[PDB]
Amino acid sequence: QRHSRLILAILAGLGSLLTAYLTYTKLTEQPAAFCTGSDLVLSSRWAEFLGIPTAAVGLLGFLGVLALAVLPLPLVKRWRWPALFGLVSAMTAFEMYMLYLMVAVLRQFCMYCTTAIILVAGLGLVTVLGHRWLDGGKLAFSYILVAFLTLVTTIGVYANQVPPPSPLAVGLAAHLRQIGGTMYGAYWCPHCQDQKELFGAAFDQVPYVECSPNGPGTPQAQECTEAGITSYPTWIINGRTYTGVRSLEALAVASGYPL
Ligand SMILES: [Hg+2]
Ligand SMILES: [Hg+2]
Repeated sequence: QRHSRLILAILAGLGSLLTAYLTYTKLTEQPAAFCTGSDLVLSSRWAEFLGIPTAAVGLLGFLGVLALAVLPLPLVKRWRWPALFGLVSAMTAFEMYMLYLMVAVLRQFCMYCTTAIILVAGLGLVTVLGHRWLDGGKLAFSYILVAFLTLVTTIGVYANQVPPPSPLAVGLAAHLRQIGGTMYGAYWCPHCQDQKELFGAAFDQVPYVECSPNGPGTPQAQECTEAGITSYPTWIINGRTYTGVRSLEALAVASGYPL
């Protein structure tokens, strides 16, 4: 109701728990190549960061705030209320990029993902509202520092996630072009993107049939059903149908390209 850091502690609970959940989800997942048709944006790319699940990155942060909201008072007097600023600010930086992706690049809504953000959104709004240097503008800057320092790392670490496209990719793309080799799949599907990852620069050459232009759970485009496509990144290469992400390695086998 008024001036209370316990309100942080609570929101850190919910943050922690939800975050712990999706961690246990991605960790227990039974992996797949096709994605015929819990959530898709949730097990997109990005959801895995630096080794650990992004949920886990979320975890470290969320219980990291919980502890500081609760651990005080000797051992760390001066340091806890700003350390509690630096972590929440850094979470806000990360929230914004996730939110960005969600809205802008993935274009799909994820209700676990929105929750997490709303939670952090709140984690700031409360953390903002302490006595806070008789309201200094040192925040304004301090925030802009930490926010921006994070968005160079986060955006950095995500762009360094995708590996430099294989040497094979260039030829295998322009070959599949020749021998009619076609990839049927949905733009939304994490794996139709997974396959598109492996080719990279080269993918612009690869014969691609988009199957579901208008989102998930809406009629699959006509070209696809006529070729009997039932899952999402299937390959029709010379009468033979490969149902699932294949390596550049294995597509070169299936397509006659000498590896
Ligand atoms: Hg060829
Ligand atoms: Hg695709």
